Amino acid sequence: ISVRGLAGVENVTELKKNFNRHLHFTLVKDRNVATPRDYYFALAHTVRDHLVGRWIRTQQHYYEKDPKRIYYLSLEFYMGRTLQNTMVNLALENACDEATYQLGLDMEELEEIEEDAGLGNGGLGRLAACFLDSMATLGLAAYGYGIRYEFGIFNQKICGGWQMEEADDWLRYGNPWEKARPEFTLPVHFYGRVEHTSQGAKWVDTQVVLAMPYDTPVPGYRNNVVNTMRLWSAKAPNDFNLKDFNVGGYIQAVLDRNLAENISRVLYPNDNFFEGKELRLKQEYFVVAATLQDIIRRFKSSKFGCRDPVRTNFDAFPDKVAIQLNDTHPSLAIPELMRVLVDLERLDWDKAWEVTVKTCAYTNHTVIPEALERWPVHLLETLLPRHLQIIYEINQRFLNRVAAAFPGDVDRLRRMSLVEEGAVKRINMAHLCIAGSHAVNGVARIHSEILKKTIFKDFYELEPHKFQNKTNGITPRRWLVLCNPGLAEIIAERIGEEYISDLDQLRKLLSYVDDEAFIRDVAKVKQENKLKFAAYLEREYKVHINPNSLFDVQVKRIHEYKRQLLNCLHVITLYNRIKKEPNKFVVPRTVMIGGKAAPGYHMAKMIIKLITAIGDVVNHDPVVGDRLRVIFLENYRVSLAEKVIPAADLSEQISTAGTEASGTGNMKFMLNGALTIGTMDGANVEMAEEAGEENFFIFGMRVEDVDRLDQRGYNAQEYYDRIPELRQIIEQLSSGFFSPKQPDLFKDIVNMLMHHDRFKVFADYEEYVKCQERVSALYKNPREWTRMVIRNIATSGKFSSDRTIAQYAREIWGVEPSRQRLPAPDEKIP
Amino acid sequence: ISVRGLAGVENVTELKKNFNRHLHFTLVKDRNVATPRDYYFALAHTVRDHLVGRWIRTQQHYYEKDPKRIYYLSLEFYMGRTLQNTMVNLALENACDEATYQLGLDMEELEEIEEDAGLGNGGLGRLAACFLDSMATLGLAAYGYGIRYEFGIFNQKICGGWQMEEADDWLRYGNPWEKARPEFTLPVHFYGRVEHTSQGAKWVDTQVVLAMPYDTPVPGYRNNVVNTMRLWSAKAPNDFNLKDFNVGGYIQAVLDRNLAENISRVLYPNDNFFEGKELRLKQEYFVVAATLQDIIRRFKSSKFGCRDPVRTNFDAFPDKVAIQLNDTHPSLAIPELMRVLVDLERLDWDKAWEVTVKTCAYTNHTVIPEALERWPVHLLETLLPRHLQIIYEINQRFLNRVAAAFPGDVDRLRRMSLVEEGAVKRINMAHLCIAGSHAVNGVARIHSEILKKTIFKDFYELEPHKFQNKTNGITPRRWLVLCNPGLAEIIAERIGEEYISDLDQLRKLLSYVDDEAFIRDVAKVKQENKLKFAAYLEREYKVHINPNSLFDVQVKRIHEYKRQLLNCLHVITLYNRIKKEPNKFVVPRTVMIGGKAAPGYHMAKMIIKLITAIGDVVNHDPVVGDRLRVIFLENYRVSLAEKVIPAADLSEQISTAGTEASGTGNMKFMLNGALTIGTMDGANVEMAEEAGEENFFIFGMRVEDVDRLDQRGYNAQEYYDRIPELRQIIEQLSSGFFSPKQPDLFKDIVNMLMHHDRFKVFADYEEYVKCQERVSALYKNPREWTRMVIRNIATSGKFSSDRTIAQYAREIWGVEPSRQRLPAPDEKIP
Ligand SMILES: O=C1NC(=S)N[C@@]12O[C@H](CO)[C@@H](O)[C@H](O)[C@H]2O
Ligand SMILES: O=C1NC(=S)N[C@@]12O[C@H](CO)[C@@H](O)[C@H](O)[C@H]2O
Ligand SMILES: *Cc1c(COP(=O)(O)O)cnc(C)c1O
Ligand SMILES: *Cc1c(COP(=O)(O)O)cnc(C)c1O
Repeated sequence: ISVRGLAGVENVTELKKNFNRHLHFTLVKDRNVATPRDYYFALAHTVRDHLVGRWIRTQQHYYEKDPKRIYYLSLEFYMGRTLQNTMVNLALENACDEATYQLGLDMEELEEIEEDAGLGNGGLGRLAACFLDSMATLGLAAYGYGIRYEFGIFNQKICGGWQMEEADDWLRYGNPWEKARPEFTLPVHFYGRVEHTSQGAKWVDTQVVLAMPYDTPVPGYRNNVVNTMRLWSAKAPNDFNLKDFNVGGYIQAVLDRNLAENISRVLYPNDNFFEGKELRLKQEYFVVAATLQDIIRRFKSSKFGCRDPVRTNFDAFPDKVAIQLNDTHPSLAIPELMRVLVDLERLDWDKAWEVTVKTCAYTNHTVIPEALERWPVHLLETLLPRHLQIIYEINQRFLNRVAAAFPGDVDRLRRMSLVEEGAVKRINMAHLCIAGSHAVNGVARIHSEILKKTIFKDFYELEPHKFQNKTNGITPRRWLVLCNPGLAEIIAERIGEEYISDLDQLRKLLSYVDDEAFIRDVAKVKQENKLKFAAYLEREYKVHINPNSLFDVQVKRIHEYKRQLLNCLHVITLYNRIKKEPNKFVVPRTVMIGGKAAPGYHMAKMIIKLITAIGDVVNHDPVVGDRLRVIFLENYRVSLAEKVIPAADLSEQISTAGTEASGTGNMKFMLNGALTIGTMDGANVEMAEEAGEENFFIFGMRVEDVDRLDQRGYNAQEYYDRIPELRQIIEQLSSGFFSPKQPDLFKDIVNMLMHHDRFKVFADYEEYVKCQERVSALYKNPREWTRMVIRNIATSGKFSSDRTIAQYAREIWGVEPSRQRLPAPDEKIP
Repeated sequence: ISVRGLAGVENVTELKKNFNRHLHFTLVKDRNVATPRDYYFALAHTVRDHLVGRWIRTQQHYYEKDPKRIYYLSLEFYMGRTLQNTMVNLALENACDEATYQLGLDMEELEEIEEDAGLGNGGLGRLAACFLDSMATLGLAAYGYGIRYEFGIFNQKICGGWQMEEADDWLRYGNPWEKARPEFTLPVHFYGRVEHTSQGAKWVDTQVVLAMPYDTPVPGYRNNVVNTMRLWSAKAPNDFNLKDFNVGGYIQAVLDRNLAENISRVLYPNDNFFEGKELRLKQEYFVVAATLQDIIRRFKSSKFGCRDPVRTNFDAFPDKVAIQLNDTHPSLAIPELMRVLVDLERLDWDKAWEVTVKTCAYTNHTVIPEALERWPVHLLETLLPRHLQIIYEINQRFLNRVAAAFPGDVDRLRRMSLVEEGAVKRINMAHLCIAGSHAVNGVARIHSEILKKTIFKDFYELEPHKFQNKTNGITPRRWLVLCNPGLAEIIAERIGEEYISDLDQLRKLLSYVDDEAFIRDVAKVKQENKLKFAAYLEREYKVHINPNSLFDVQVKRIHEYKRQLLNCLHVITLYNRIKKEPNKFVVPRTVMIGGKAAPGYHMAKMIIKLITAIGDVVNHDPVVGDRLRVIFLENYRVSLAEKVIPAADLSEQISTAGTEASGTGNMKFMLNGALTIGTMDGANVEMAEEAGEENFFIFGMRVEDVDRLDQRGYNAQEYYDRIPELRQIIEQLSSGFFSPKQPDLFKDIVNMLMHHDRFKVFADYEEYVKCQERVSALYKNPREWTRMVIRNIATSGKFSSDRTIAQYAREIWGVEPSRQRLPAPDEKIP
């Protein structure tokens, strides 16, 4: 059937009875009233059973051996569905397929019932998810720590061409994967005030919110390692949230508990954008405060909570603990670690600071200013008074270091300060992270260089040793084997299966680049993938597409910097050229654009409307026929990504040079047989460098060009004046060609494009359509297109998150990855 | 070990492995980190397993045979713990005891970990719970329908002698007994307006709240019948509760979902008191609206949703459905049934009315005016506009009936109206229930007569056939076998086990009233019970009591009508007599008073403080010694009741004649070997009539006396003037004898007692202490005390809820109870 494992005789039988056990005893249903949803659950529980044994021994294992622990703190974990991934990592896929088949059910139909765990916004959240999979696969004692939002990223609905947001109640039917651990609930404090008494400061009169943990298993790939992802949920204490007496109402006091519990209610739907709301800051401290107590408790046990030097010496803390900050969201971990160490454990400042810097490491994910976290001082002052005091003290000592290093450089002092003066004082969380971490890294080579050369230049000059790079990656398990079994199979037929956990081995595919059979196969799976997607489209969304055309897709969050608008200009151009010469042949294309716009992002929502507006005209023009279709992919998410990416021919990574930190969707397309048209931005540079620029469709300005243009001054009118095709498009938008009933509907887009385009869309227009012509030319030559595809796939190995993780482990955490199978799952009950 | 069933070889082995299965796979724990709470859960899941098989076949059974269904609607179900009760009804108690013993665990210690399901206030809620147990034991196709509050009756804490309330988060660690059924979610409407168009009225522009059901199994006693209790939970829709667009905030819209979900958040803690809050009315309509759609859906299937006459003829509705209204809380079921039948199904009014009256039956639980539900018209008008219109129409036609029957009687017309004029117009829900039900019943003989003679006199004259009586009862399973196995054993040694489901057989115990062995045994178990309770007291609450003294206990909600104050007067009297003649012998007593006060009930909270105030003085007076102890039993609830009742010697049922509808605690004490000192009120009359007045300690005014006194006019001063002992007590309270630091602390109590005592405490004082002297005299004669006890126990059979239910079944619902074992639980998987 494929190498989804063995369909053993004993195990298919065992699976079936356990499926029936759960359908009866767990779901309390009988075959005569069971619905597909019940069947999905019976299966999920049956599969979950297989990893609890391993989960228990893995955790027990870490307790006995006591290795250095890695704590990955993030406010986002974009997991997606977990049934198939678990089967894949446990080699249960074929057995389960066989078993459900014999039970007369279609496993694929049941897999579609699982809701996505959309606890993330996009790239930052999905990276964390890929990282977790890689850390388990590499046998690291790693824990993912975050917030269990009851409402994840909103479900997107397109009404009248407009995006409609609706709550993502992913827990509505329950989550069979998580395990509530009420017994490990911890208290978190807010507000209060600081008392300075005799031997130390005291954080007093605080409001308490409880943090209840929920653990989700994270299985490594076929190594019997099952790590843990711990998500915190907010709960109101039953005392003060009722006991602070003297009138108000008993009923009201109980109803008001949903005020402390609102902290973990919903994920902020912002991508690459900072919103300074109090609820956000509470979420940030909540995850940090709870996570740190858990980390220290585990440390106090270790082998110190037995003997060792005997005396809670936190000198060994950094030798046993490593905490990675996924962006600045969990940045309060630095002043919170100091608070505990200094205020509670009573360590002297300097010893505490040495420990803190040695265990903390910070990763930066963006350079756009509006994405930078700068919290107003009055907020921190009210919500976290002691922390503000600690931050000021950290700043005081840091600036003293600067002054000593750069005597007289008074401007450098204000530039490097963690405290920004002006309208309202703010705290620059990024500066905080750099100061309190022993390592700072970018997520792609060019992005990391940009941090050193621009944004954190002064910091780099002070401590050059801190700055590093760790190019992002993606897990080959979910992003190949899971979503593209057909491609994984033909690759395995030639080079084996060892590449799933050693992607570098894909290079061996280079020697089949002239193989006639392979070329035919690679081309066949892509065709099968496009037919399946073309079907799914009419199935769930309804209104036909042509599977023979070129599948041109750009899927990612909607942003001005991602330039979906530039893609739009090209689409309208294609349309205008066809209308000019109807009977001329052009390569048919189906351009698919999908992505969510943050609810408050007006321009991004305007762009979604433009896209659907273009589709309304283009898709109903009889002269165009099936040569050009414009489709907006609704509710783009992880599960949807697993469907489109394997079916794409052309991957659009067209951000303005210097704005996309790395990108990861680009890597997903490369591994799945799509060719890339893009700018020299983020990881695109390393991808073209790995495949060879001849096998990549690069165009537009490089970072240097963008700067040259900024010195000069960007004037969009120039481009409008010298390019008739561009002018024609702008006048079409301006006059209502795409919005008849509302002729001025797109005035904001045109106005912006002509007067305030921060991402110089027009500057890359000419080179973009010229480059698009080259891809069309190559598509007309199936054999050569596929051969270039093989060059990309065979050369994507470097982009596996196993490589990224191995580098974090060795260069930042100080731990050695291992591909050693943990001693089977075998029963055991001590 | 006792007759808690057989400890079979095969089953103890089977139990142990399943216990281990759950500890591992369900709790994901290993013996080395499992805590007593984990063990309790492993056991609960193992026990729960045994009844899912029976649950499925019982429900399937009702589907095939299609009998008339009984729907018990109540806003309260006071269930308590469910582990032991389930073991008892499944004959699993000894096997489980043995198995956990071999696993090295103490089953009793684990049972204490289970949280009480306190979804009720007291008697009304516990009756529903007893009823459910009896309906299953009698093989009736009955369903309990209510609300799944996430916070039940508050946990009571005594601080400085004052009651402190704290949220009852009973779901904090999860509920292993319930089964969420998200697939059966239903929509409920609120607000909106009424449109009158061509062919009928339309309820329009309503706000929708979803009702999600949770099913809890209700096992019958050893008959393999497992009925269902369906509790509704409020959920916000994900559309409009986000989709009603045009600014407000996406985050805020999501956070505001906890506004529609607040409907099922907390139980109103009022006992015998009406609070007209909008949240309460929403709860009432919520349970009714959801329950009715479920009932009709089930009906539409039956054997009509196949063939029969073919044409949804609701003429057979009352032949297949019976809905019992537990008080007026679910009274909107009447106008809601009409709404659906008339507005949706399009039945003519009269056919709809005939159907409604024939399926609805109403039970009244109180006669005090402040407990009567009278909803302001402006509330119904805003929240349920169509229902108000239906109520007015029902009223119009009803009053026409009255006028025709009593021509010219204009005052009778306004007295009987469902609409009360005055300050604000209100709707008298009780009048509504009587008009739309084919049966109205009281809960004890005297209470039922009072309804006919007083409160509903006019209604009784109009339709005498509607009024009936159904004296309350208690389940012998939980209230004997479960809480008092020792007594159940010795009874079974002589007369067998058939009495557990046929309590009348207890009469056979009369012939052992002179048996020397039995007298010694009955006295021995009571002594063992008192020693266990005396221990529990120091264990969990700490500060010693004497197990040789007479256990004088009054446990029930705190109310002026229950007269805990009268009990207090007696206690202070005993104390004053001892201080007068220290060296005189008196029978030692431990008087225990426990009960919760509604949070807003100031006087009731003042009484709790008085009780603890008396204990402060009495318990620390060296002259008193161990002859008198005053103890306030904290957080009185079902699980606590199961501990005190079996250990009591004297049961206090001293309400003012005519105020306690029935009472059920009185019945619990009688069955467990306590003697009763009380008034001729509620079921006390039938109890003394069953045991013989010679074996009962009756005192005080009868109903007639109370009325005579009211004609005359009640003047407390008279009693104060003629009784020195009473005067002395009042002057002790007034002067601060019981409240040194705050001498005027009890001015409200004294003021009330002297000028506004609605329950004439002083009028029964003399006869009360005189009667108390008689019980003390009899206690001095162990042999005769125990013989009188045997007379009570042997004669309590009539008070089993199996008797009550059998009467409701035959005289109201029209169904025949059956003690036929359902065809085993045996596997089966069709
Ligand atoms: O997706 C992202 N959202 C933010 S904010 N930063 C992001 O992080 C990802 C993971 O490092 C990068 O791949 C994206 O380029 C970057 O925009
Ligand atoms: O306990 C009760 N609370 C209210 S209100 N009415 C009650 O109902 C019980 C069940 O019928 C009766 O036993 C009580 O006498 C009555 O007060
Ligand atoms: C991989 C992924 C992303 C990141 O895509 P980019 O193109 O780097 O912005 C966002 N959303 C989902 C659903 C993804 O799978
Ligand atoms: C039986 C019971 C009641 C009712 O007691 P009465 O004395 O009739 O008021 C109230 N609360 C609990 C906990 C009960 O078990």
